[PDB]
Amino acid sequence: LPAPDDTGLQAVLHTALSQGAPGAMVRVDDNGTIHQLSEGVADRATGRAITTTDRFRVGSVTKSFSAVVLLQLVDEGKLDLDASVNTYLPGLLPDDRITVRQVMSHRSGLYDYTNDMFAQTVPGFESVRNKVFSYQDLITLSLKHGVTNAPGAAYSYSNTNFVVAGMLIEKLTGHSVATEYQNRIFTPLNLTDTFYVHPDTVIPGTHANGYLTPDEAGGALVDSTEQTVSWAQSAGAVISSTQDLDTFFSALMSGQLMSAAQLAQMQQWTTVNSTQGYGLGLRRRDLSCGISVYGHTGTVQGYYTYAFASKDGKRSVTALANTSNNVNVLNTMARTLESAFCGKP
Ligand SMILES: *C(=O)[C@@H](NC(=O)CCCC[C@H](NC(=O)CN)C(=O)O)[C@@H]1N[C@@H](C(=O)O)C(C)(C)S1
Repeated sequence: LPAPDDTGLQAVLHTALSQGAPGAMVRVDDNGTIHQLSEGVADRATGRAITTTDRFRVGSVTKSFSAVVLLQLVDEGKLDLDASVNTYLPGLLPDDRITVRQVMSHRSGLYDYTNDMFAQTVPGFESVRNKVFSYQDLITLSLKHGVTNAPGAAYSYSNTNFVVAGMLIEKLTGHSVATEYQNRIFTPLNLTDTFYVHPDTVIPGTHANGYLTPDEAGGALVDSTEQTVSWAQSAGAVISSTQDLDTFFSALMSGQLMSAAQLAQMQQWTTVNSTQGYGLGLRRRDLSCGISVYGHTGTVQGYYTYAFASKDGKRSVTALANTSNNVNVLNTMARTLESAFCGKP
């Protein structure tokens, strides 16, 4: 690979601050050589500076943790990817023909209930932040809508799919998703900054605060740090750090977290757009220099995450800006992948 470009990374963070992120940071593990940069503040009211050791909410990167657990269950013979969801969760879905593989690749047609919840950004956050949902509650919200496509027929990202994932994990194992994440992933990889505390609202230890951008341009930022994330759970509630997401996606891509056969299934790509694919709880992004990288993005209120690794896991990058509902920041932070993998032009 090209050398990572730290000057480029510094400019990405500086641009993200100019666009409204209180703080922005990035860590690269380049085959045992670390790159780490941060600019701005973890807490904009106290002025405490952001650092790459600050814990944060990873949002939908959680789906890759859920998918690893599920694929280990496939390895153990407890789950068949082409079986019906309803084989395992009787009566859950009205169409007993929707399969686990379709759910995990966002081809199931299940409507994304969060499109109800967050039509208005700050009101929607205020609605859900202190609510506790069951898994079934969220499925019922989705099923108020008809499916958006026939089973398998179309890619349509939906949080509901990884609510199903968490239900599958809990049913098949008899354990909570927190226990399964801990025993199958966090403990074996020594992810000392990684937690699943749902429905607790506290982020353990030193953390970046999250700042939700209101829909009104120029409006005052909302501290969105402390919330249950119960509207997402196994689709979105993990807490981690740049180092630990780097460790995780390197371990995934280098073949440490499941059989070779199941990693292959995880990397069967459904087209998302002309430069992106989706596997089983995993994204592929194609970079300008002809490199593809593998991992996941997250958007949860106040936090935008990118966490991606090269195909063999030897280079991994995690970037965080502590705002959300700010498309300019989201698009800027993607540039960390170009600077970290493609290097200086
Ligand atoms: C995962 O991160 C998941 N995120 C969400 O579903 C986002 C929830 C609302 C976020 C909120 N937006 C609004 O309130 C909009 N009015 C905000 O704080 O910005 C899905 N994962 C990502 C990812 O995979 O990139 C998606 C953007 C695709 S949605």
